[PDB]
Amino acid sequence: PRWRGFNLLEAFSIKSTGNFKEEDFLWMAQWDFNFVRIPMCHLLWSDRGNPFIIREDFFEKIDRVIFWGEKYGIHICISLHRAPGYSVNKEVEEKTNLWKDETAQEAFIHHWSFIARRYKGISSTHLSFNLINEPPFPDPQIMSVEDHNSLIKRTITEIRKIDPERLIIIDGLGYGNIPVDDLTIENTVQSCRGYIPFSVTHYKAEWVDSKDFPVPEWPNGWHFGEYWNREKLLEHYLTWIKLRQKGIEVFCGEMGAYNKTPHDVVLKWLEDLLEIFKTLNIGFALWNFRGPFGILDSERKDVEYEEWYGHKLDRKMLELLRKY
Repeated sequence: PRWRGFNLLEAFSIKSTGNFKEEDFLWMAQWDFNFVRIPMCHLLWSDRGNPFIIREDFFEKIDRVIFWGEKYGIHICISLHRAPGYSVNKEVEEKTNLWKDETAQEAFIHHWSFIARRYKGISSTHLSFNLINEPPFPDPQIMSVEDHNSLIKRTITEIRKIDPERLIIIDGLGYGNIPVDDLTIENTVQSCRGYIPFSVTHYKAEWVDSKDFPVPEWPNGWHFGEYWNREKLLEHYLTWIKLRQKGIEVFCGEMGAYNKTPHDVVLKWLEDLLEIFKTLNIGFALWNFRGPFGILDSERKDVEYEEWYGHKLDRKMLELLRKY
């Protein structure tokens, strides 16, 4: 069934606790969602200076997430948001380049082999692996298309020597926006993104160079020099679902808008995005459940929040997600 849900960030940062909240799973299940992605920072169990370190005790926390996934009917997709030699997160600068460095790739495979072995008994109904979050545009001085595909193929091969049936999720290139043409591997799904356009979704975002973005507006939002509307969004995701002609399913592993964009603009944009995803049968995950991109505790100035067990619920946003 089409995946619909959220990312949970309790293992996202080097400062994260690793302690996920069971009530998140309870609530999203009661709202009829069925998917969570877990973007993980490998430094929570490893070392900046030695990428082969694994502190296995950390994964007792992920074991709990898998239990709650099974208890509440929520598929768990575990992802490396930071891995040896790569992350889009600037909180730590990687000293090596995963896409070129043999040692970082060995460590990458070492981590994924450890994780594959730990969860070999867990069905892909309940658990998938997203090997690496948001590879860059394939500039071959950093990462060629062939660099990426050969590494992903090698890593999948090693994972499936351990667990032959494990479902793998593969992010598009260009930070999850470009389909990967020559990765037609059995039992995989490719993952796109729903942040187009940045003037709406990343207005005043501190971790992006956003100082010159125009006032958010939708339609006619702005994204790296180009103006977007729902027909342009439709065209974009039509190129994605072309992967289905090669036997490859697609879904949108992250989407949403930050909390400095006027709510009326966010809801107009999100309505169009979700209508396109329903049209094309594309699953989705909002970047936050609780948090600035989320339906809860998003700290928007212009929302009449609903009380939700000590939290603040954006009911309009939730009901949009629930209807698509």
